[PDB]
Amino acid sequence: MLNRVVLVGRLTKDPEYRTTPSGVSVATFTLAVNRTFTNAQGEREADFINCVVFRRQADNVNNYLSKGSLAGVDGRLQSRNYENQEGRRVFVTEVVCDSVQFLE
Amino acid sequence: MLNRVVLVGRLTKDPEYRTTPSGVSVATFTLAVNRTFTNAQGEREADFINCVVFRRQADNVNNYLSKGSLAGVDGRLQSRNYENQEGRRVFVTEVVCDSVQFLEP
Repeated sequence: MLNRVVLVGRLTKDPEYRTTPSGVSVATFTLAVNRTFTNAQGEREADFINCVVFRRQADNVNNYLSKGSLAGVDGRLQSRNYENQEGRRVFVTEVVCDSVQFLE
Repeated sequence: MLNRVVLVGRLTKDPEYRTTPSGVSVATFTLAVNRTFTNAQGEREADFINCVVFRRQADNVNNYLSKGSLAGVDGRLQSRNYENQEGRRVFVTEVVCDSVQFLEP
């Protein structure tokens, strides 16, 4: 079914490498996406969105992007959950990127 | 900055509609959005996305959608933090819907 997210934001930190539970390698980063609008009174505010990149694109991400870099992503929203090390069930929704555009 | 989400799925439950203490219609629901292709064994998978809608759109969602209804949403991906009753920080990601399209007649 139709599932599309497109964002432009700035990386909060340098990108990382991780593996998924089944051992598949990804790149990860979090985009700070400033709001186009403003909170009642003109105050600047962002959403912080976790992005995941599969296949060789992950290497492009980890080399071209760093903390503060502007990036665009086009992908699908995916949900999952897990139990953290304190035994707490954590729910996430992340953007699984079909492409990443390097804007600087 | 650019932040756009568009989904089509089916509600998992009836929507939760309420009017907040300061008079605002708000409705919540979770959209089950089937994935494109299937796992190793040909089994169907879905993503379960938490959606929120306000004001007139919320009123309409409450009037027309129920458990299992097919709907489309156009909105923005929003993050927030809260502290739960145990003092634990919970990170929340939800879609704030600008418009909801009712796909079943």
